Amino acid sequence: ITENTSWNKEFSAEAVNGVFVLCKSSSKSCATNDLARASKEYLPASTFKIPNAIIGLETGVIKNEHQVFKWDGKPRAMKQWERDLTLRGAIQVSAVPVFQQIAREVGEVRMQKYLKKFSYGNQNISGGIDKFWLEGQLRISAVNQVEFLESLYLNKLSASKENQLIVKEALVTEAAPEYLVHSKTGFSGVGTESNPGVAWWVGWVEKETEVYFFAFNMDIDNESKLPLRKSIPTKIMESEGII
Amino acid sequence: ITENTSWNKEFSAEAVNGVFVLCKSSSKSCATNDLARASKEYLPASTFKIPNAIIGLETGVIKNEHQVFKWDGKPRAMKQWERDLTLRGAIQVSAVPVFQQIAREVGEVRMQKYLKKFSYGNQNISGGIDKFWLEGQLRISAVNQVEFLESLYLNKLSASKENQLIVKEALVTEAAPEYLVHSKTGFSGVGTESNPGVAWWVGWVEKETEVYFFAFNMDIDNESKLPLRKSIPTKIMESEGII
Repeated sequence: ITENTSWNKEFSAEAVNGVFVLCKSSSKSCATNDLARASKEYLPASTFKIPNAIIGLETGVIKNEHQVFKWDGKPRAMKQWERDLTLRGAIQVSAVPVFQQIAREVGEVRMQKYLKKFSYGNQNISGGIDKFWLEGQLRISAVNQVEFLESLYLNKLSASKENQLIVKEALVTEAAPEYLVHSKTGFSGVGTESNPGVAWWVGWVEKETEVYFFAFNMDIDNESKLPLRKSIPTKIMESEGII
Repeated sequence: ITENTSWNKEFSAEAVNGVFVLCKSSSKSCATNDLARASKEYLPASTFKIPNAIIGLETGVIKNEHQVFKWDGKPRAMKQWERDLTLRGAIQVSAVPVFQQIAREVGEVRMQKYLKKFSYGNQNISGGIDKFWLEGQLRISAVNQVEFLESLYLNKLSASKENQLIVKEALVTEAAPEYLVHSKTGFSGVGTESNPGVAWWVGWVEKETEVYFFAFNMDIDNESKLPLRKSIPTKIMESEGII
């Protein structure tokens, strides 16, 4: 892990307290703007759909890649959630209630076992089984996300290769012939001014025959600032030539 | 399969002879502009990279999804054939020597067997092992393309589910949160008015919780008419409400 001071240019303009971890090839070659914060642990929020999706497939709670999560016609917190969704759809609109139901059906004993297998953050799923990742005690760092996401890309999580591949295609956010982006956003809320929420963007990019892993988080107490979880990192990668 | 002749004005407008087959949910619900052309059988050209990549993974000739195809210092009268490529890159670009070499390494016995198992068109690999799909005897129909892709889609080809998932990820060419396209062009070359080449566009669209299988082909005797392989089909799909 090395510190790259100049990447604080991108955070200073908006007064962003955040961090970016960028890894070329593997998690042994990482650069960050902030070495302290790189291993500070935060609520993972909807970045947790990655492991939960894997675990749901692993456990058979999610039947297969083409399973349809039917809307029941009842009020959900976002309009975008009020429809049938595939596993990809539900991940890409971050349909929380789908994944809270998945977690209930997974159950606490199995959730705990997989997070241990994944070395997922502090592995503390206390705070209730359908919310420990949004409002409970579960905490993970940007570097731990890189390492987790690097195991997924390599298919090295303790889960089947088919289930890891299924999740990988659900994460695709940008396609071209010699560039592919896998990523996932997260956002825990705006907290208070003294105790802010966290916003995330994690993923990796395949450019030509190279692969870059990344994990961004930032303190957020204003929802208007949200799109900075993608714009900051995108700028940094663009300035590294990651197209 | 039904005929929808009002799609022909999209062919006539550019003065091409062509067919388009479009199926909603499965290959039991298919429509085409020309029933006779839809079953007619054409050199697959570079649509053959789908079967060939799968067979390459199944045979071990392609080691895994993270294999890089290295440039040797090929002469190559294309620039394209002098870069290193991932499997997605090689699928998505002109990479003639990669697929020729995969075919020779699979070989005729293994090739024949999997094309039999895939029910690929006329199943005729005469003409030379590293060119049967392009200048030899292999012919396939728009209808048969759609059936084969459907099988791929359902992981129902006689190949591991894992190798089918790796070929699917590498055919992704559009992605939005509830819209995902897997597609593959093909082109045999510009011919003459009375001995035309063939051009293809084949794939599937995932839109919300629906899938559409499609396949197009056209006689080509003008290099300018090539992009008609996506625009005609895109035009039909717009007019059917998919896009």
